[PDB]
Formats: sequence, C-alpha cells, structure tokens
Amino acid sequence: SRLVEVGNGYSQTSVNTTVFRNNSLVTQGDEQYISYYDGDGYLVLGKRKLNSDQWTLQRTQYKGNVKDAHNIISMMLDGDGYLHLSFDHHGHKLNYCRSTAPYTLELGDKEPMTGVDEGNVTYPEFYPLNGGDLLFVYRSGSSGRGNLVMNRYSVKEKKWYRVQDVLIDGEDQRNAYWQLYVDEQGTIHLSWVWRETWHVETNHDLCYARSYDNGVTWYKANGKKYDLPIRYNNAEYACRIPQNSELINQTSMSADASGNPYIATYWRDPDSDVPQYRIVWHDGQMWQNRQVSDRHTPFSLKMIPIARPRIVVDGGEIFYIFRDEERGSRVSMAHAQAVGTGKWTITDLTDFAVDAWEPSHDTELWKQKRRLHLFVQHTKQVEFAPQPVYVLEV
Repeated sequence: SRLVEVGNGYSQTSVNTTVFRNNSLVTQGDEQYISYYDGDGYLVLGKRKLNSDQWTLQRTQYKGNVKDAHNIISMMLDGDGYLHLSFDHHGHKLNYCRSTAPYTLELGDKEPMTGVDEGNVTYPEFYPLNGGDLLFVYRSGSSGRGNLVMNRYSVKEKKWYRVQDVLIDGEDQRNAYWQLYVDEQGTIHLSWVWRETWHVETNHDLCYARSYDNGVTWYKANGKKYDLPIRYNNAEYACRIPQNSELINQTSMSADASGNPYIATYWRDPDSDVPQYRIVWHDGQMWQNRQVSDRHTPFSLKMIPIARPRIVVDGGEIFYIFRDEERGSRVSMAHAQAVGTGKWTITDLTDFAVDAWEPSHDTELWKQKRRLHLFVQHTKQVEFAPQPVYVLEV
C-alpha cells in the first residue's frame, strides 16, 4: 500500500474529499488523471503515468467556492481522451468544460450541455458508457425539489443529449437522493433513498434501478421493466429502512463483473443507538443486506463522525473503504473474501487522521486493472493549512 503525493489542496472544508466526487481520479489507458481545488481555491488538474509517482499538474483558470463542501469537482475522460469537468455548484448554473485536446490539462470555456434546465445544478457526476460515450447526472433544483437529470455525450458527434428529465418522481411529496455506477458491461445502476420531508431523519429505504441501454429503458434487479417515472409505489426496494434510522443519503454503489449491484451505506438498527456500516447487494437471485462494521459509538444525523463509504468488488470479494472516529479518523478498510459469508477484516490504510475525508476512488482503474486507488487528503469540516493530496494505492 503506497501513498503517492500529488500536491497541496484546500483543506478547510471537505470539498476535495466527498463521497460523491464522480470522479476525483480516473484512469484511461496507462495514464491517471486527478482534480482538486488547491489552497487558493483554484481547480487543479493533474496527470501521471500509472507506473510513475511523477505528476504533471496544471492550475486552471477556474476558482471554486471552496468554503462550501457541496461545490465539488467531478471529472471523466471520454473515449477520445478529452477531459470533461464539472464543478463548483450548490444550486448554480452548470459549470462544465472540456479539455482543448485529448489527454491535455487545459480547459476550454464553460459551455452548456443541452442548455435545458441547467440553471440550478448540484452534484455533477460523470460515468463512462460503452463506445467511449459519457453519462452525466445532476441534481436539478429549479423546481424547488432535487430532480435527477441524466444526459449522454456522444463522443462521435461531440454533443450532449437529454436522456431522462423525469426518472425518479417524488410526486411533489418526497425527495430522493441517489448514486450511480456504470459496470463493466456498460449497464447503468442507480440506487437511492427517499426523504419524506426536508429533514434528514426522514430518509428511508433503498431503491434500485438499472438500464442496459444508456438510460432509455430501466429495469428492476428481478428483471421486470419499469414503467417510468419511478415513484414510491413502483420502485424496487433493495432494503426497507424506516425513517429515524440514521439512514444517510448520497453514498455510493458498485457492481461486480456479473452486473450484480452492491450499495454501501449506513444506518442504525431499531434496538441500537449506534449506526453501523452496511452493504446491500443483489446476487442475481435476491437482495441481501449485512452489517460491515462493529461500532460502539452513537451518533445522530438530526462533522459526521463516520464517512460515507466506497466499495469495490471482484466476484463477491469486497473492499469497503470508510473513515471512523473510533479508528482515529484514518482511512480504513473492511475486507471480506465473500460479501455474504466471509469474516470482515478491518484494517487502517493510513496511520494518520484524515478527519472530514470521505473516499472516492479510481472507478475505471478498478474495472480495467483491478487496482484500488483512493483520493486521500486530510481535510476538516476552521484555520487549517493546505494539506497534501495523495493517491493511496491499496
């Protein structure tokens, strides 16, 4: 396990180190690309050969509102190697731009994608699709409720298209908070929690959908097609988790090479005061859930002392990345040989605290090479000097 220093990043908020940076770190071919805000709030882009520890860094023209930890950067490369960057939103007009050439750390001007409903964006996320295309998802707040908007980028036409405007429907009654993953077959996996009111304690349930055709048609894990949009009544429930369970929103999910989904989150049992990390997965036959952690320290959502988790999986083997005040807020990993049946082995991957850090990882490196690389930086959530950004090669 190797810590590869990149450069100093902003540390006074967790903006560089949230679970919903999709991506902070991404590989294509033999190169890995990184993005973060530096100490002065500028968007920095970096790249290296995966062999090397030598990064080439470029400070861009863009500064972000780093004082707000929502205002993350998400990056991805398309099939032709152009970087796509979206950044600095908390209910703001879309900030999106492309590199001026493939594999180059130079960004063009801000541009629209479709120009439709791009005035109130939070949580930009990119995902690669088959054939070098991209998926972009964001939370549109323009209606007064967060709504999932999903676009596709045609790498051959260099154009974005709307895929779904109305995918998850709260029916003016509830909210949803989602995460996604595109698997090795190019299948889009989607999971989410509902929230009945504005308050976090009214988070409940975990639902799921997938799309094999770049987001046009959607299916349940049980194989039934969805009639869109997906509402409380017709959603597939991966797990029923009631309100007031300290169920967290906006975590992460993955899938194995068989296209089976895994969702990492945490919640608290009715009979306990202690939230525990969980894994919820569908093995082709049924949904299951299992407690990952063995925590003893209560907390309530109503800095959160545990991070929202990331996972990678290789044929039922799970690496479950987290951070917990019980473990000195280090980067920690829970590992099972078999998700459902193997003992969990919990280890620390750093010997130092990263405090407000939450994991994000090189999703494409995992899919392509089965190497787990994490974006690691000690952040707080505060007078605190810029702290080195690392890639932690697990």
